[PDB]
Amino acid sequence: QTMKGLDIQKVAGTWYSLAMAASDISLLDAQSAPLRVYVEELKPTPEGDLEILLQKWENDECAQKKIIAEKTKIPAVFKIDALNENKVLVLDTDYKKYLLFCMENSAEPEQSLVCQCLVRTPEVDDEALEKFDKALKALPMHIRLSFNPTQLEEQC
Amino acid sequence: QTMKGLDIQKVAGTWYSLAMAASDISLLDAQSAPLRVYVEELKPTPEGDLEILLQKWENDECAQKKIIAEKTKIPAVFKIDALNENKVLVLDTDYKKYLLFCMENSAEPEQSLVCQCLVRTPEVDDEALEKFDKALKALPMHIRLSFNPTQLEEQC
Repeated sequence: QTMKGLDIQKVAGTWYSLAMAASDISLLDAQSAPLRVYVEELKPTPEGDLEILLQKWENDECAQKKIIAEKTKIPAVFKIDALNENKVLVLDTDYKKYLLFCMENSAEPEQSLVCQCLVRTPEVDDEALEKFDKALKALPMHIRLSFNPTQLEEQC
Repeated sequence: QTMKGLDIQKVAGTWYSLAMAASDISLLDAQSAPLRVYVEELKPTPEGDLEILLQKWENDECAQKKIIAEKTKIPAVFKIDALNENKVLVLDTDYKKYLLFCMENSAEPEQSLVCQCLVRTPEVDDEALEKFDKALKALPMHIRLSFNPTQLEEQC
């Protein structure tokens, strides 16, 4: 389920990955796991598209990636081809504080679901974790992470 | 908060580790991490004490250990010296379905607290994890895991 009345142009800017859930532990287990990306910045495009830069631990460095997400019939759902994903769902956001999105493979959504809570500042906002919490309620997550500001300044 | 009116003689038997939480992500992350033990059988003693056997993955094996839990002035609290812990608090239990317990080192509860949901049967039991969740609210856990029945039957 996605997000009504979402101007993606208003999410733009630097962001922080506060919480992560995933339907398969193996997706998040170990910092070498896929779908363990760490969002950096949101930069949508005049034509409505959305470009995400983030970090991953691949080799023994914290590599940085850049996914481009083309807009669709649905404002809140985007197409990608990274991390073996092809859907990007924005669940909810007030633009100023937090952003809630998921990633999933349409081929098998259930076993590919990864969801993060994004934050504008690298400080805890429990207000968000709650709305992240209710959002994950119906969602079959078996692994859950969430990071501290000290953690928030660290690379990967 | 612990468990009042606790007949430790009634918790004895086989159990399954359904969900795993820990105050420190490093405690649970990766299949090698400490405090990623999987409780096997619970056998209290005539003297009131409680003897617990479980598995942990150390080398390329599913290792088996045996933690012994001394009773204390508190009926619900037992003392151990394993997994880098020194305390075992049993939070809640019906004896027949679920048991909720935690581990923590008094030296640093914050950085050692790990809490498990235990089940008599190798099946997911939504009834129990709900009571697990309410416990975890007041608990500062930064990592959450939970397994499927398949996983529950597997060795490690």
